[PDB]
Amino acid sequence: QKPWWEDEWEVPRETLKLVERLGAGQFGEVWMGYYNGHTKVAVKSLKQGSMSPDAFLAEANLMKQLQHQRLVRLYAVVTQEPIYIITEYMENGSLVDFLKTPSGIKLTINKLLDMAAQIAEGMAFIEERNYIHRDLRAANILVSDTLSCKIADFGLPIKWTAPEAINYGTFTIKSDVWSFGILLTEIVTHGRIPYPGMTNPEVIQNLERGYRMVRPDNCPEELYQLMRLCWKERPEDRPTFDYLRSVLEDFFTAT
Ligand SMILES: Cc1ccc(C(=O)Nc2cccc(C(F)(F)F)c2)cc1C(=O)Nc1cnc(Nc2ccc(N3CCN(C)CC3)cc2)nc1
Repeated sequence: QKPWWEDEWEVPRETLKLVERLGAGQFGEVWMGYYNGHTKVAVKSLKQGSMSPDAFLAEANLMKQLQHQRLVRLYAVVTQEPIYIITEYMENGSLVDFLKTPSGIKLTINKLLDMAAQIAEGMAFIEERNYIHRDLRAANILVSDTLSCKIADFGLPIKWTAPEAINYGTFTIKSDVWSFGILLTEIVTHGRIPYPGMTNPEVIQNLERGYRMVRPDNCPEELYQLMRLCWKERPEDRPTFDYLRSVLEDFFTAT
């Protein structure tokens, strides 16, 4: 029988030690730290007054119903200001930064296809739970020390957003699929920004004409055609993540 002013997932702040700022800003910060000394953790702290504690904590509640090996795992929370949200710590950071390290740069197309499927796997779970990511991109993907991936969302722009979402604010798992198509270009180009040298309005005009992003450099034609499916006009025509994972796995087992 815990006290009413504490969450079921509460832990005393004293069990945590914040060691390194991973990122800061708007509604608070993110720190790499330790739980009870031996366990590495990630900690999101709320900037007092930046937003409502309940609003902040709603994210964790959402993560409580979304536990899976391919998604960042919620560890606990501290519900007395400053409010914290604690999750597992992924050693290699964000996929976008990792792909540019001496290691990442050297990853083969086989390894990249692997990771792509992995992400597709996490999205399939998200899909089965009737959830909607809304911001699926390499910046929201975490890499572990064993080079495995996990979907995340750091609460942070056209280039990844599908037309109906941009134009009607209608986000669904289908718009996530479109965003995945784009994420796929980030993977194969080792982190390069999609639509090289194009502004947002340019991208917008191109998409309206029916043009899609130019084949990224060194991109397997088979991979490009899969991306094409993610970018179909009608949301209902884009594939499911299980299908995507299914194909990627085949490309991966053929390399
Ligand atoms: C505290 C927190 C709290 C929540 C989350 C998170 O997803 N939330 C989420 C919310 C809704 C839905 C979902 C989803 F997508 F799962 F469905 C996720 C993430 C964190 C959260 O922030 N977790 C986190 C941060 N960094 C790392 N590792 C990590 C990250 C970056 C870097 N680097 C490399 C070195 N550079 C010097 C700087 C950055 C090094 C390690 N590992 C884990």
